[PDB]
This record gives sequence, C-alpha cells and structure tokens, in this order.
Amino acid sequence: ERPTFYRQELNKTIWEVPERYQNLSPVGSVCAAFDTKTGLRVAVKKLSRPFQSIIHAKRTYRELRLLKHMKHENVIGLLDVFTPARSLEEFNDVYLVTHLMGADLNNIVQKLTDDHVQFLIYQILRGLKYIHSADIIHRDLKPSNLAVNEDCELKILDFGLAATRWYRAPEIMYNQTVDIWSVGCIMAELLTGRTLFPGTDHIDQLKLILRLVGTPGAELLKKISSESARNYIQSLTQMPKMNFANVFIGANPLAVDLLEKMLVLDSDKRITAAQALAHAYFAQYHDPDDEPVADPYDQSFESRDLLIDEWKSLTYDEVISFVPPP
Ligand SMILES: Cc1ccc(C(=O)NC2CC2)cc1Nc1ncnn2cc(C(=O)c3ccccc3)c(C)c12
Repeated sequence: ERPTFYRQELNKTIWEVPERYQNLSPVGSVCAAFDTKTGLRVAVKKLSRPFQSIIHAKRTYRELRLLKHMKHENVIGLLDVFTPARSLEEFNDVYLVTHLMGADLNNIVQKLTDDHVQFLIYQILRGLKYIHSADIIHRDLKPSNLAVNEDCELKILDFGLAATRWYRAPEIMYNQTVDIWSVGCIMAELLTGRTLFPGTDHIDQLKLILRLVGTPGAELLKKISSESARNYIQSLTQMPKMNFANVFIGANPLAVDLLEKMLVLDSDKRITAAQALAHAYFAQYHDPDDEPVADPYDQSFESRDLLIDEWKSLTYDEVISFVPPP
C-alpha cells in the first residue's frame, strides 16, 4: 500500500513527500503544503536530525506519541505521519502532517475587543484542560504556538516538548499552573498591545515580574526552597503588590479579576485551567457538557532512558500502524 514520493532541496534540506501533497513554503522546518487529496491546506513538518543524538531520538518518539494520542478542538492533531524509508534499517526521516491554520496570536497583535480576548483566552484554557487531563505541561506557551484561522478557532501547538523569558512561570525560572502564568501574560497583551514583562536578562525578568505582583511575603519566604532563590529575593528591594486596575485601565472588571488570580506566585493557590473556565469572565462561552477531558496517555515510556536504536524502532511501528482519521 506504499505510494510514490518526490524530492526538493529547500533551506539546505531535502523534503521527500508523497504525490498526495504539493507546493512547500516555510511557515525543525515546517512547510505550507497544499493537499490535492482533500484539497485543503495541511501543515507539513520535517524534523531536525530526528535520531542524531539520544535526546533527539526521545523528543521524536514523545512528539509522535503525544500527537497520535491528543484529540481536542483547541489542540493540534495528527492527520498523517510518513517516512520515505521502505524498511526499518533505512528509516532516518519522519514527517508529521496536521491542519494548517491562518497565523499565530503574535500576528493578531492592535487594540482587541473584550469579547475577542474572551473567545481566545477561553479556547487556550479549554485546550489546557484537555492537555492537563493527560498529565502534560506546555512549559513555553507564547502566542506563537497558539495558531488561529479567520473564524478565531484556536489550536495549541508545541505542548510537552521543550527575548525568550517573557512568558516563563516564576517557580520554574513542577506544577501544571506554569501555563496559567503564560495565559495571563498573553491576555494582558491582547487587552492592550503591550508585553507585561519584556525583560532581556534572566534576573531582570524576575525583577520586572515582582514589580507588578509584589515581593514574596512572609508566608511564601517560608514556603520557598532554594538558597540562591532566597538570597536573591532578600538582595532585591522590598516591593508591594500593585493594583491591577491602575495598569488595566478601562478593562472589563471580570478580566482584571482573572489576571489578579492568574498572575500569583503561589502555585498551590493559583487558579487551574478547569477552574478558570467557570469564572464570571467566560459566562457566555462556558458549557459543562462540551468541555472534554483526555483519554489516558501511556506516559510509561518516560521512566526509560535506553539507546537510540531502540527509540527508532518504537517510532518506526507507530508510523506503520497509524490509521488516518476522517
Ligand atoms: C505539523 C506540526 C507538527 C507537530 C506539531 C506539534 O505541536 N507537536 C507537538 C508535540 C505536540 C504541530 C504542527 N504544526 C505546526 N507546527 C509549527 N508551526 N506551525 C504553523 C502552523 C500554521 O497553521 C500557521 C500558518 C501560517 C503562519 C503561521 C502559522 C501550524 C499548524 C504549525
């Protein structure tokens, strides 16, 4: 049942795709490919040297596993996976095909409507609810891995894999609430058009992050663990928690309330993805009957730290066995 493939040299690499797909422009490297089968615009990704290190081989089995498992309206889904290789010992290339959306949330920023922010933030949180229910953290949610079409249907890309310190959670710079800090950072920018914390250095970010949320209180200074984390907080000036209204001028009161609860340093007391959906701000979008959870993902392969050759064969079988969904 193997069809026929074709070569093309792009950006110093050889894209070897079947006849089924045509035209490949960069949008490792992801091409904007036009389908001739369903006549849609599919996303075609060719990975960065998939098995040329032990981690690359693991980041490949995980990515393909994560994708052949997630099934949610706001989470990228796998349509196809292929290899130009005819056998197992010739398998060194992996291709992943999804749906291609318009652009990203970084591209839709601009002064945004509170109802347009309502609909995107709701989609992000509903997408995280189905991701978190399968025990997975994005850890680097930025508007660039939040793809949107023309109708504002949103899909989360690049979950569970990984100027740059802009959206990182304080406790990580552990807990699913790491992505809730990123959600608040995107929402703040959508409501205005200004990066809440656009810091350059690792330390400066923490000084900018604590400039709005305040300095960690007596309760948290006891909760805190790390010596350098303790000896940096006590080395930086005393800062009180700022009023969100004073910075979030004109914004919907229920939008100012969510962000205040979202952007707290306390991980044990940070609003969850499931909890944030039933919040007053999303009263129009919320519906408990159409908010799906995830069918258990076999994360047993993580505790294993085997050899390249073993990862490759596991990745090999998930490609052969793959059944294309309607
Ligand atoms: C093809 C592909 C493979 C894997 C994953 C992905 O998450 N695996 C993680 C393990 C979860 C995601 C994708 N898909 C995209 N991966 C990167 N970039 N990318 C841009 C788009 C656009 O639709 C788009 C189009 C024009 C401009 C901007 C954006 C799309 C859909 C993707």
